[PDB]
Amino acid sequence: HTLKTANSYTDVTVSNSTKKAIRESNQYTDHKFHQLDNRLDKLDTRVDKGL
Amino acid sequence: SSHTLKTANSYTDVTVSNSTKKAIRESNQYTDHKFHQLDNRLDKLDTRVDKGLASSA
Amino acid sequence: TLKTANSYTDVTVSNSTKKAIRESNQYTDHKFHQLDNRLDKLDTRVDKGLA
Repeated sequence: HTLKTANSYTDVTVSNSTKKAIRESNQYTDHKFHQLDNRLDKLDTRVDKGL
Repeated sequence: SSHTLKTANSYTDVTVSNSTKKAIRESNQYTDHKFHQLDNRLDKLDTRVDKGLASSA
Repeated sequence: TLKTANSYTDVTVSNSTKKAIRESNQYTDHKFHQLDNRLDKLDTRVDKGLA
């Protein structure tokens, strides 16, 4: 009985799923990081003049 | 089984989809949490700079 | 034995969930850190430019 074919479909689907998750989380992460990059750039410029 | 690879395969698709969404929800929760600690630190540095500034005479 | 295929699915999906979370969370930490090291560098500046 083709548990093998069921199990092997699972493996393929899971591993693409994992991929997807990681990339989607990291793009959210990159977005959040850029938020904060743009604040830090605007503060760093402040300090350089307030100097 | 033969063709109830279809029922197994279709259970695989349903479960994988719910899994992908959960992993993403949890990850992004953890991101927001860490972003927030950084936000809080920038807020208080921003306030410092606004005072360490206004002071002149 | 949909049951045996289905229960291999459950075991594999649940392992891939946590894997995707582990990797996301490490990318997040990595970014955090970059940002922390920028903050500490700016903090120190302000504490001296507080001359």
